Amino acid sequence: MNYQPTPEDRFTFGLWTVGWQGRDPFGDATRRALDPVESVRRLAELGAHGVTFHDDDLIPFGSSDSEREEHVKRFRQALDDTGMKVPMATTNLFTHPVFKDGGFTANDRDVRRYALRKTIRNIDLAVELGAETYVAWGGREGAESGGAKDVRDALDRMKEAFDLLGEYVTSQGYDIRFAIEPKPNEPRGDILLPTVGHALAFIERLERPELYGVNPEVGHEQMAGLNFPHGIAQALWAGKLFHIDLNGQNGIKYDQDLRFGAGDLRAAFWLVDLLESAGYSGPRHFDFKPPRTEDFDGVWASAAGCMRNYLILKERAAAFRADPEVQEALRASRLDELARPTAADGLQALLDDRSAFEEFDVDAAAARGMAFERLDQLAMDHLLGAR
Amino acid sequence: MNYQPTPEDRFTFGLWTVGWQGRDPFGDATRRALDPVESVRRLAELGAHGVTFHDDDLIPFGSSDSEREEHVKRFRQALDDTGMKVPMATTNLFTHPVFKDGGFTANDRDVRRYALRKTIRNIDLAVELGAETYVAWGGREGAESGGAKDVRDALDRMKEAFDLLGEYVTSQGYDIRFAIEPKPNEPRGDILLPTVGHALAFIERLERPELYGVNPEVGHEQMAGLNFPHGIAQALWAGKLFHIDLNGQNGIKYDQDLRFGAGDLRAAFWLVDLLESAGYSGPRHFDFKPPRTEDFDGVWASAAGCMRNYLILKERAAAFRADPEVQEALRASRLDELARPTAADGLQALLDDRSAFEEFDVDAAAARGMAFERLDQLAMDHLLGAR
Amino acid sequence: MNYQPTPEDRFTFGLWTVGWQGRDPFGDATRRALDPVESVRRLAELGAHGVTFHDDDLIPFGSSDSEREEHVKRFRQALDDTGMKVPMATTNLFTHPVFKDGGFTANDRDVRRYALRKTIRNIDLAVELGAETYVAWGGREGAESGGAKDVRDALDRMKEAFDLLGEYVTSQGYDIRFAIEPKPNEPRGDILLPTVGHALAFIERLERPELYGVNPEVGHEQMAGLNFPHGIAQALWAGKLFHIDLNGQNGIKYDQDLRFGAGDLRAAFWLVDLLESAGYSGPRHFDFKPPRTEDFDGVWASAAGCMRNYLILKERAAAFRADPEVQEALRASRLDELARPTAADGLQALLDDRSAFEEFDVDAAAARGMAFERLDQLAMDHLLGAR
Amino acid sequence: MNYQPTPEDRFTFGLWTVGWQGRDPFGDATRRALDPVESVRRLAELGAHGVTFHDDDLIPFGSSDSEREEHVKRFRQALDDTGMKVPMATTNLFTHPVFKDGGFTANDRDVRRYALRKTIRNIDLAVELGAETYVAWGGREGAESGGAKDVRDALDRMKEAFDLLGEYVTSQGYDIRFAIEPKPNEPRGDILLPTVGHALAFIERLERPELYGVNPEVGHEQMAGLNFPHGIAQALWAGKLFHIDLNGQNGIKYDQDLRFGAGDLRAAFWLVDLLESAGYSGPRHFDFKPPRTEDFDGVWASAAGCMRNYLILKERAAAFRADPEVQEALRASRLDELARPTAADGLQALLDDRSAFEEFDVDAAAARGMAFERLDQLAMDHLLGAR
Ligand SMILES: OC[C@H]1O[C@H](O)[C@H](O)[C@@H](O)[C@@H]1O
Ligand SMILES: OC[C@H]1O[C@H](O)[C@H](O)[C@@H](O)[C@@H]1O
Ligand SMILES: OC[C@H]1O[C@H](O)[C@H](O)[C@@H](O)[C@@H]1O
Ligand SMILES: OC[C@H]1O[C@H](O)[C@H](O)[C@@H](O)[C@@H]1O
Ligand SMILES: [Mg+2]
Ligand SMILES: [Mg+2]
Ligand SMILES: [Mg+2]
Ligand SMILES: [Mg+2]
Ligand SMILES: [Mn+2]
Ligand SMILES: [Mn+2]
Ligand SMILES: [Mn+2]
Ligand SMILES: [Mn+2]
Repeated sequence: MNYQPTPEDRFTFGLWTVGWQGRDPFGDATRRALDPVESVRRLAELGAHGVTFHDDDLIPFGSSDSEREEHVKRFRQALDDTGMKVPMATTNLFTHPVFKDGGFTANDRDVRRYALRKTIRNIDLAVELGAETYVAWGGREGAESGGAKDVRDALDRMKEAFDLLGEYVTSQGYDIRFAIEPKPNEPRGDILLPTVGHALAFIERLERPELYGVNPEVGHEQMAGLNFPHGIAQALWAGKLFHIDLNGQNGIKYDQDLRFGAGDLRAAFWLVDLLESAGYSGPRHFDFKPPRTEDFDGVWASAAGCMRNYLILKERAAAFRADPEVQEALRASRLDELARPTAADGLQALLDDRSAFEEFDVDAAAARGMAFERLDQLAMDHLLGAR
Repeated sequence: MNYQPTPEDRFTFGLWTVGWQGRDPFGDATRRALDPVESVRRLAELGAHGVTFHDDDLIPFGSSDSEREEHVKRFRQALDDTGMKVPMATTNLFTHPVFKDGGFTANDRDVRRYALRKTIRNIDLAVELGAETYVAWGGREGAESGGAKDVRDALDRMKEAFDLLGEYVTSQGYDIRFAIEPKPNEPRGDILLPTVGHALAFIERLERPELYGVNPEVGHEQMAGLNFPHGIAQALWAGKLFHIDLNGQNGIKYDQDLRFGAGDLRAAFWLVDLLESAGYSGPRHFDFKPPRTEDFDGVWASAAGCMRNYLILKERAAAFRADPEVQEALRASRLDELARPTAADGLQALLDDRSAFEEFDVDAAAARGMAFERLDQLAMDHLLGAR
Repeated sequence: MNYQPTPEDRFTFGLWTVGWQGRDPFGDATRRALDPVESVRRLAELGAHGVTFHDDDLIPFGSSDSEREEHVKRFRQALDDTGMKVPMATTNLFTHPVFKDGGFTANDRDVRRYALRKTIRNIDLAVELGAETYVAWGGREGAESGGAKDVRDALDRMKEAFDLLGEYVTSQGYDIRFAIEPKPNEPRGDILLPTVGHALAFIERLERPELYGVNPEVGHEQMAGLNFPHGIAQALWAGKLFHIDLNGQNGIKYDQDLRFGAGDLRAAFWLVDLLESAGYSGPRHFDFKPPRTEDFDGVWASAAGCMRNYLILKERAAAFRADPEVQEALRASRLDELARPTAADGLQALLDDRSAFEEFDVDAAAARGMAFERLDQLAMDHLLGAR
Repeated sequence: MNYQPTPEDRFTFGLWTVGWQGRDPFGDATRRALDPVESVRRLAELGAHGVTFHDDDLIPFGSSDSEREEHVKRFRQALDDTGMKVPMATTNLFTHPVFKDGGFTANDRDVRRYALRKTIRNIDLAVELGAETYVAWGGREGAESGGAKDVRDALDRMKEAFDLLGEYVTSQGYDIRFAIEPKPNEPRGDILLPTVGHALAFIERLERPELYGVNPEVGHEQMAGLNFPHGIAQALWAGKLFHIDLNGQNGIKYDQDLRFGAGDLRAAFWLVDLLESAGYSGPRHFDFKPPRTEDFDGVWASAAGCMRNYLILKERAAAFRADPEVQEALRASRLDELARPTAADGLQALLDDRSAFEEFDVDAAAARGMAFERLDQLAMDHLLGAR
């Protein structure tokens, strides 16, 4: 009890998350498939704001136009019945065997064209359902061997695909934006644009860079041992955090997709502190898998746990930042000096400033403790409710 | 014998590499310090093209102007005696205790100003010695705890420092360029700009982005489990491979700095294949540590091994690419199709192309094997000399 | 050409390896299922010595006695037709949803009993087919959360299961032995007995420890960042290398199961050097997955590559050890002294030996270089055929 | 405030922890050396129970007998002044250059003998100071290359060294026991006995195995991506947890030695839950490094944080286990069934039990959810104080 989510909290879930049947590389499904209608209803009951989908989550692959219409009709009626939104959608360019060597960067040109047409079709549908963000996860773009993919060529093809997608949404007058979801590996041995940084750098070479941002996932950066709050900070600094995927992950191993808050709890705390202090206004989207040990009821407890954990961490981070003792510790550690310009007086003033070099007392500066440990223990006490 | 390096091969070494005394976090030095003069002479004898330096490698910290002049004079005479060049230099912003919380992103503003003045001083010296590249390795820019560094503020300070450095070299009319050397961690718990991608993305927000590239290191990207040849390919694609650091590393652990070729041998092969096929013309710089088990003679055998291993891999990669059977396998795997534009016919033609979607035979495409394993075994046979 | 395997080389393959249809967590199958008969025939044609199986690879789960008999009959006729052997078999205690919380350590007692009965049934079949080793891979024994499994209780249950299995084979007079296959994670978040060491230690608490050894897999120890040749050496030292699984893996990430020789090539070289120099006489078993990009022909090229790579590395390691220059380098590095007893003169002689402490010249010893780098470059030259 | 440690809590610290001057591989010291006397006094003031030492922490290397006596005399007076104990001691076989290739497993035989004599000398001193445990950390036992160390030979030498040490303490009638501290890597590329499992397995081949246990360190098992509470559980199961090193670590990277509670907070919670529920009665020893950003006051805040975090986690784990709602959830997840014997009725009864196989309803069992997520969210709510 307490920490009750409401749609105002902007919590969203992929249809593929609570709908995961439990198939893993070594195991058959442990749960029956879910009707997306029932997922929308169960999530709304938990306080979710909305759901997201792959084209093939909502409309089974190979569906006829008649079936397509009826699937969308039922989905639309579930959103109307609940008030749930659809802020984001994405294309499945990874499940069908045809994408075994990739979608946009498949060596076979005809597969690349098919991947683009499959995406364009779903962009139209996502706009009709109100999505503001279209996510691209190039899970099959990569290689297990060095000769199989010329990466420069593949980046050329990747740029062509995203440029074409940008040309398309511009030509329809759509307001939707694109977000690249990086992942370093799995299912490919190495995946192109493996981290937030690589995706941010890639975007700066696109024809219309303002149309594209990142959709970073907690577990994906942690799969490379990276600091996810640091990556988010650089995404925010670049103005490119269009969307975020929240979940949990225990270090460098297979993609776990634990519920948010599990995995690296302290990193979750610093992430929530950053998102709230930066004023991130996008969806708080959970891309997690209820473990296959769970039954139907365990699925919903897992989804509820994601939201609850976000709300607990939100309260603790806010109490941390509002605490006068923390505010004094932050001054003691010179976080206020970190926010001041190094040299607003300009280069020439810096060059003539004898206190910056010729008369800098390097030993007195070096002897100044940063007091980071007392600050960090204050953060821990706040996280744990032990103040 | 065979595989004999010559200065034409552009092999360079940091003074700090063969000069490493063997101090590690758990151990005292195992070798005496080297005079940079003797290192220049011993490396030239091995076939090196040149050496690189930290300011504090060449001139001991705190040196007087008179001592500074004599240190440079002796170094200059060693280069003249040997023909060795100095293509690159860098600032030590990590050893002195004053940098314990960083150089350019230290929370203390006066340390940030000192770090800039220390760098500017060394840029002048590096230009005098002929360096074309100035490397920045922010090894102390980062944190061990989440409250200690606001990363957005720190990126603001990092951008200010690099912009100021760019303003300086512009104001002197220097031709030297900057290269960011990323590293994900160590000595800080997490280091800012942790990978090639993060550095590439950062550079695109600098005031004069054309002045800045990356100096990626084999072991640093492998410390995050990333594919180093992939990262190099994205750097080349962006036109930003200004410099490279070659060494070896066994996966995700402390920074090993093994001689090049040790560590991930196959990744070294694919790296050399990429550098040569892309026509990389910069220095082949080794940033390695002769293990502290080695004596003075073991240092030079280790340095010789770096160059020899590059030359062996260069021969094998070239034989791989020139092999008609490999060239046929590459066509079989459709690497030629990967290099063709996905949709040179334009968006509207793609949208009307029924063979791209409505009449695409997705099952026939999916059943087409990529033949990647036969290609990879050809690469292995070439690497091993087992054709 | 060259490096042609023959059954004398003892190369074996799981039915599940070349038979893998390509289903991964993000993808549908890319190849049709194989009849085990055709796999036996295709592998024999490649020079394999034999095949191994899970109960459910050879007899589909839930088969009737009549179907069971006919499946075995056809399999037996394929072995007779080819000369192939079945040196090892194992139980599938991981695919069926009933094992979602484990087999022998499932929290539900009735599942643990079922797992034992399922294994006992297959031990009888494996003995009939001539298997000398029965492998246990507890892929589902573990947890994603800390409260879900009391590990001490689970080790009690694991010991009970293995003791019962040992009591069973003793009671039938079977000569078959058990081998634990460790894996640190995946499909569980953490797996019990995660490494060779943990399995070796566990075995020493079993009732009849001599009946049990390890079946270490290259990729599984590398998934924990461990040195696989080191782990094999400790298994050999303990006398417990009953079986081995050969494949490739690129560091710490999901279980890749690349063909042997791919992944960490140098670790493969040192492994083959150790297995041959120790005189390992068991099967050279490949537990690999032909990547799902491959078609049927790519499967067999991948299997052929496993064997070829073993044979190349075998030749190079042997040339390394037989080289008089290497033999001299090994003396220079004091590998001969490593093999001599530290104190065959006994404790009291060591205590009175003033040359061991009071008069030990610690600086002269410390100044002695180990010459490890020249030795390692000799190993690299031999591996690469660059002598 | 609250969570105040007392010596009854058995909190101990190495002299090398709070005494760490801040030298890392890239940096000079940031703090002056501490007199062990002042460390004993400052730790006692914080509520510590005792301190531990390397021979060379307490007596500078190469000290004369007169200096040795005076160093011990002053240390003894600090313990008498404070009431602090010395429960454990260890030998520095890693700092001096003579150990660059190892101590007990150095290739040079004379170094191995010296290492044994250096240890034996310190065992006498540790017994005089009251130590119950003597720790061996073979940080230099290992290799950076495959030819440099024959691991079977090295394990022979390691067994000889530990057997000799066991013969020595037996011959003096000492009650002290040995504890192996595993570490997977750093400072060597790979370290022998890399994990708790490998050390446990090694001990079972020693002549007097009952004399030897493990001293596992949180960060060392996490450096291999392993679950530390799982490793502790297997150590407890084997009856070998003689000592423990508590600290924090962020995943797979260099050895961080963060204060306990930092790093993987949830793993710390499950560790404390296990230690308390198993009734571990040994020292709660912190092997951590106050980050080199800290001054003298930051050192003591860091040490205080270790103890405080243990006490908070102890309270929360106890509240978790005592909660009737948690106790009901544990029954719902069948943790009570995990603790029951699988087959106390014996093998033959299991073989005839048709409910264990022929009539086992495998689908009804598989459909039973484990309810692990609701249990884990209860654990999270308890950890966070959000019940
Ligand atoms: O395409 C978007 C989604 O695709 C798959 O579900 C991936 O597992 C997930 O990481 C991503 O958010
Ligand atoms: O500053 C440049 C150099 O600094 C240090 O030597 C780092 O260890 C190295 O990675 C880098 O190349
Ligand atoms: O049960 C034995 C086998 O089971 C599965 O195939 C595992 O993937 C493999 O690692 C193991 O060898
Ligand atoms: O020798 C025992 C101690 O040695 C060193 O201090 C190691 O860093 C530490 O892990 C260990 O506890
Ligand atoms: Mg995602
Ligand atoms: Mg470098
Ligand atoms: Mg296996
Ligand atoms: Mg320790
Ligand atoms: Mn994921
Ligand atoms: Mn490095
Ligand atoms: Mn595997
Ligand atoms: Mn440590």
